[PDB]
Amino acid sequence: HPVTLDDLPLRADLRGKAPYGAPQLAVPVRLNTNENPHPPTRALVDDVVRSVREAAIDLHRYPDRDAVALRADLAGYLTAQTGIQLGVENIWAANGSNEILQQLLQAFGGPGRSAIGFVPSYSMHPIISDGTHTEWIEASRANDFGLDVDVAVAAVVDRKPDVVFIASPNNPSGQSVSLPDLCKLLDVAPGIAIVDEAYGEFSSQPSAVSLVEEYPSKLVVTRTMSKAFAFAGGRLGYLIATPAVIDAMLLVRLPYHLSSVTQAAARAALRHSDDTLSSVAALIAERERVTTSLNDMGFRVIPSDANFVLFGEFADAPAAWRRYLEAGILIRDVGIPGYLRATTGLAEENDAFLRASARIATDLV
Amino acid sequence: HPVTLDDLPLRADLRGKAPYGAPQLAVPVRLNTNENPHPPTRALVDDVVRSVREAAIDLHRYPDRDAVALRADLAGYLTAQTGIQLGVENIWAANGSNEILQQLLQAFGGPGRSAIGFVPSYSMHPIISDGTHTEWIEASRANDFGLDVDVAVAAVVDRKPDVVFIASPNNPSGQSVSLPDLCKLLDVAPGIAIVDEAYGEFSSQPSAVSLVEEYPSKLVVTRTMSKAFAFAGGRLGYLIATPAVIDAMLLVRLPYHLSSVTQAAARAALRHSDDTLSSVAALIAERERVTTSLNDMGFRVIPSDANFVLFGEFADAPAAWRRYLEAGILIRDVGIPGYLRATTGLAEENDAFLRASARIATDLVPV
Repeated sequence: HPVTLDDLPLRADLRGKAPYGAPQLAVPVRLNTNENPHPPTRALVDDVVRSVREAAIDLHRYPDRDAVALRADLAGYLTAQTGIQLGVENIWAANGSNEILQQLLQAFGGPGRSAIGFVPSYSMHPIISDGTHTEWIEASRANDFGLDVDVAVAAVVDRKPDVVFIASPNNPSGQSVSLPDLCKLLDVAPGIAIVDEAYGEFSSQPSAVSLVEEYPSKLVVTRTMSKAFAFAGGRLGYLIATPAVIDAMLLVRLPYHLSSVTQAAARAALRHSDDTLSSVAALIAERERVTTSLNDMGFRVIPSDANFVLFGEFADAPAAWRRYLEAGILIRDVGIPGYLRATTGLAEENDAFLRASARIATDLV
Repeated sequence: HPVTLDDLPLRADLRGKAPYGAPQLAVPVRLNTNENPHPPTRALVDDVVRSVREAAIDLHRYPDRDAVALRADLAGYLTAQTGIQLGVENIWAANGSNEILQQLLQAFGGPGRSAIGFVPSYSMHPIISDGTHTEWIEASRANDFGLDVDVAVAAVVDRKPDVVFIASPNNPSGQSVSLPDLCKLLDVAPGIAIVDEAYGEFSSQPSAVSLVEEYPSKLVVTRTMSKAFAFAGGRLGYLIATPAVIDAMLLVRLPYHLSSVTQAAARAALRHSDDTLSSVAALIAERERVTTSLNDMGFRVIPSDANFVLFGEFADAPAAWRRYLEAGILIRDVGIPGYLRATTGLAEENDAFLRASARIATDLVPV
């Protein structure tokens, strides 16, 4: 009596689904991922293998427990990428985005404290299990899956919370939240407000760090290397804020810190940020291309500020997904009636995606 | 900068008695955090560098979809480790411990479902992006800070949760859950039990993967390379269950999630398992020495199964933590009233901890 899916307490949502198991995807094109195609320069790779090679043995027991150089390096890069003059005393680093979110919640959240988060429809919000009372309002516009800034503010003045969560740009549509609008919230926020600029590097739009100096006792901006720095970024997490906040972090320092090698890898990655910015510049342009291109083909495309685009108005989206698959393109069914999510990629890939889009569009009534 | 800590709405809770500038924790011996202190090998390093170098430039194209290479290796590594026969069809890997816990939750939890976990669990209440409502419960024997199985089964029947997390070896104490005890719990699970054996490579008590093929529709156990592998393992998590659940993972996974670079790096480190195992053996060796040595000095030590020892019993834990630091020894106050967690380190570091223990000993609760 060997055991199968029917015996497992699966989520109902997933019953009857044939698992597309085996490596059943010769698919030249994968645009369902969440990071970055652009391969790494032989130059950047040599830096990594040098750097890592050097630290691995000798500095194994001697990591910079305070991630100073890395933090300065990040600060460096940020000041370039955003234009806001940043320094080591504004940056704080951790293993992942979850860790830095964890640290913040120990400084400003926890038992007795309360937070509220805003999520457009179909988003996936973090689950916070330390004593902090969190509530998640879904407040999108029945329109574009963007954040209904109006209810958001009203929700803040009413719930008067210790911490506020926003994503910008956010899932699922890749909408940014306009600076004016941030301010509107920051104005009514009584405590901390954390803005997740996970995708910030792809946004054609002033970064939220530009408002730090204006709201330094309130705003903290999260961010991550996982998106822009495929190679060597170690899926790292950092924050930008007033030097004082950084200080707050140092006093709730986690039971783990950043590997000596881990740190070096990340630094090497930053050392070649010129490319992994000019190639991000490459992406945005392409993303915009796919965008206009798709509309011209008759698709409804949700105008995005991320490494991806939400599109369609397909009657049977999951079938469309199968169709893309059967045509060599791997995009993402993200469980939204009528829409699929296609990551932006290399021009040669995007073209293929667009082509497949036409085949498919044509083959429908 | 006109703005300082008094302006920020910190929780009053920690407002005072802080900070603790890291220059004050600049101490020569730091048995404070939970990673392997044994550096990697050049043999290992040069090989992982090469594996990576190669996978980075050309092979960036076609990363193994189902990481079948990697899963094969992992299973090979684990059967050998545990004696229970294991194949690629029982294994599923992913970028970290969050990602496995995430997929597991996408499959068996999510919106509308519940999960319940335990204290003692980790020092950290994990944050994950699932939509699966989790609740943690007091279930530690005051006896020795392990897990109060009877409190736990009592909760798992009352709360009837979809998923049950179980740390084993669990944290503060570092003690595993007796295979019989897991059973008592698995009998009472409605849905799934995940058993987290991150620290398992250090446990003398046998692995829970013994119960998979005897509780196939209930049990999933997870591990990691982050504790045992000095290096290339870094963050990377796998799990072990009846093939049926691996099939389920295939269903919920973001198709090409495990890069050929991260895959190549891990595969290498698995090729040097003998190196890293011999050094895990060293750690256990050392942990035992410390443990007996502490007992001899009259410390109550909680018999550990991980890579640290929780030990007491001080008249005042934070006060003695401070004593240790003064002697140049940094260990962790896990917040327990009489005890302290001291990570097991290199021999020299361990000696220094003991020498310090010797003086500070004049400091435990009498009789």
